[PDB]
Amino acid sequence: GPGIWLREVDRDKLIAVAKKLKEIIPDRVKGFVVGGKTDDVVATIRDLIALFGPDLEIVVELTELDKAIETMKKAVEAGASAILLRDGVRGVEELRKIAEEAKKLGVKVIVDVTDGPDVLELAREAAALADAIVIDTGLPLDTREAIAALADAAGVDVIFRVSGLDQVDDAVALAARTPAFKGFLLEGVRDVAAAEAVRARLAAAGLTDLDFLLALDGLDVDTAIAAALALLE
Repeated sequence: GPGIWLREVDRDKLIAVAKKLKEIIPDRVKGFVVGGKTDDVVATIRDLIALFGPDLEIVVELTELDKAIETMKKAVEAGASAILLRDGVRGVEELRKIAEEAKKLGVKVIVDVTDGPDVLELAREAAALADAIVIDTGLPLDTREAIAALADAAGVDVIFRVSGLDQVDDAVALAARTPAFKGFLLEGVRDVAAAEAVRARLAAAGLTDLDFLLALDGLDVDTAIAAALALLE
């Protein structure tokens, strides 16, 4: 079956969810995407590594390009294994240095590709630097096809960020055209009913077994667990 990644920026909420997942479905938990203050993220990373095994992957979100390397070094020292660079479309020339320092640490590089004047240049740079690219499905279709074709040719894993059910249909169709496609980042799930609709669409597309990420932004602890279990059944 598929494995679950969880994205949550609140430490108290993430740990409460993580403790429950460890008790119920520890072997299905693949990793966590964490963010926030360096002091909070580093404490979360240690807590998550204490809960789960040394095999737990932890992605630290970097939202400030000029502070990314310092936050990355401290997070990796806590046990993080990957970075997710957001806001790269503003200053594309800054990603090489960040990606170079990530590589020197043996850290995976994930680049979030969102809209902007330099979105194609960001996509090109991400293709030359990143292990994986997260493509916002809300992007215009021709732009998304461009980014996916660029990443595929570079051998970069492609992750589709989806929020609407129509975004799911878009990403599913494009996923079948993208060999580099690796999985979905599920945003907007607010109850088990929405989690069921996604699970059914993924089943109809034959994409169930791929690991996915569930963003917990729109969920409380009990609904996050119920939505996670609903997607994983």
